[PDB]
Amino acid sequence: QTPTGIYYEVRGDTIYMINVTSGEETPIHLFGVNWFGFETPNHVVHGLWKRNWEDMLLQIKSLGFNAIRLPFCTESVKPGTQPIGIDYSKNPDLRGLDSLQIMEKIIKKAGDLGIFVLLDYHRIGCTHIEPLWYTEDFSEEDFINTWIEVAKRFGKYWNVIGADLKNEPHSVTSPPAAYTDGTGATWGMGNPATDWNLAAERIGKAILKVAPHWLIFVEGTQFTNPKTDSSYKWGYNAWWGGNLMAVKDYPVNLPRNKLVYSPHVYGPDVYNQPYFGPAKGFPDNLPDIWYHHFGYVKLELGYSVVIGEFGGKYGHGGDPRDVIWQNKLVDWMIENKFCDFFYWSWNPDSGDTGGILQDDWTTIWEDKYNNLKRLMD
Ligand SMILES: OC[C@H]1O[C@@H](O[C@H]2[C@H](O)[C@@H](O)[C@H](O)O[C@@H]2CO)[C@H](O)[C@@H](O)[C@@H]1O
Repeated sequence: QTPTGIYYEVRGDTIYMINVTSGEETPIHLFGVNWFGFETPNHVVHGLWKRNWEDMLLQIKSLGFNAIRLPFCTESVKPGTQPIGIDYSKNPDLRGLDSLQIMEKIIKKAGDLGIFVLLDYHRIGCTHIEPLWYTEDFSEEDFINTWIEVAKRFGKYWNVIGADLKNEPHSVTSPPAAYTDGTGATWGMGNPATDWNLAAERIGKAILKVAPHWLIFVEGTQFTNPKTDSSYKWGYNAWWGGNLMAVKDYPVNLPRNKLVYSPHVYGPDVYNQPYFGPAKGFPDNLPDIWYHHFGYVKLELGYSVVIGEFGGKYGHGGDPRDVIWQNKLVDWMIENKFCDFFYWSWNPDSGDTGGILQDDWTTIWEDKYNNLKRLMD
């Protein structure tokens, strides 16, 4: 069932797109990039002070990408939020539009270009990623209502493939405190106050009620439960939204044909993880770590796994080990058929990662892009 005539579904570990009108059904791949800004105080994708928004989408497509993960915050999706940081001289058709109208315009145009869009509820506020899907201030029912409103609106755009429920569930304290102190996300504690896996079924079910044709992207947490995390030597060193070690024993209960697990994984430019030390076997020790944290969900369990974020400076003003790290990760994704992904980020203005575009928001980093395009064939 679909309001657009397009229906998305997971068969095995492959995402398929169905056109109910022509009857066409083909598998699709997501060669994506994250274009952020709608989750920041700007309330609009960044770079429009230097580029025309349409030109940005065209350039993204020209490089072989066919998908964009679009992060947003609660404020950006409500009527009337004023965006800041747009050169209207370059973006005349954006004059007088609120953030919601600009998002609509961008998504509609991305569709004309054949670019898929994944909506990502990145932050409740607009300044940072919260560890849980609710705060002292904002309840879970508010979170879900925000999603319901977003789904009823954007569900009408054919190229929107679904929802990445919550960006990077994580913890702010250490374990074992973290598993019960209630300040962070968990998985398999059988505790509804902090179990992201239990939360995902709830949020996801609400969204599917209004957008049945959508896919539901579920990220990992940081820590899961002490049994799971302790059963692996690097079980306490997974990235925020990067721990899917608990999926085996605690699958997320959403229809199999709608669920997509979406882990995040980073390099040394983001955090100097202990396993990045050469004396620890870096980078040849990585495949097994990636396998344990999330790879097995696809390779062993057969689920669709779409890396939601990964990136780094690739040696440009950053830790030189990051070049090796990205080269190794892409090697591994290609070998193991992790064909769907979203790179962080299209934007060059990411403090610890830089992006595909250089600081001038116009030219790209050739070596970084040449490594990544191996995934695009
Ligand atoms: O996940 C992105 C996030 O990582 C933060 O570092 C964490 C890391 O995720 C975790 O695996 C490690 O064990 O602890 C560190 C410190 O919290 C990093 O600080 C953020 O900048 C980054 O966005």
